[PDB]
Amino acid sequence: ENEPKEGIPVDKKITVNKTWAVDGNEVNKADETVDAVFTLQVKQRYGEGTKKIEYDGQTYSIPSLFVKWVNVDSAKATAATSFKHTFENLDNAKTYRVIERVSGYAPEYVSFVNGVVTIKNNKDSNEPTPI
Repeated sequence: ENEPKEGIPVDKKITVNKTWAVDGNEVNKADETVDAVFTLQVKQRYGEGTKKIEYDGQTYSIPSLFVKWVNVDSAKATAATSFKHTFENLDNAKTYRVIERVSGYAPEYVSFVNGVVTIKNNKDSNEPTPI
C-alpha cells in the first residue's frame, strides 16, 4: 500500500526487483499477464527562481531553488512472475525514485537500498463482509 521510495544508483544502475502475491502468498505465473509500468524519476534541480504571492495588500516575491521530479526512463512488465529490471547509465550523485502503475495490484514499495528497489505486487482481494 506503500509510499514510493528514493535512493541513489550503485555504479550508475538501479534494479527494480519485483515479486507478485495474493494474500501475502508468493505467486509466479508466467501465463498471467499484467500491465505494470515502472517510471524512473530523478529529482532535477532547475536552479534559482521565485515564488510570488499576494500577502497583506501587496505581492511578496521570494527567491526559491526549484527542484522537480522528472521522468528518466520506464519499464513495462509483461507477466506475473518474479523479475529484475536494471535501469542503466544513471548518475550516482542524483536521487531517484521508481513509481509503479499497475491495475489489479497494490505496489508495496518494500525497501530501496544499495542500488535495489524492492517491490511486492499485492493482488486485489474483495473485502470479506461477515455473515
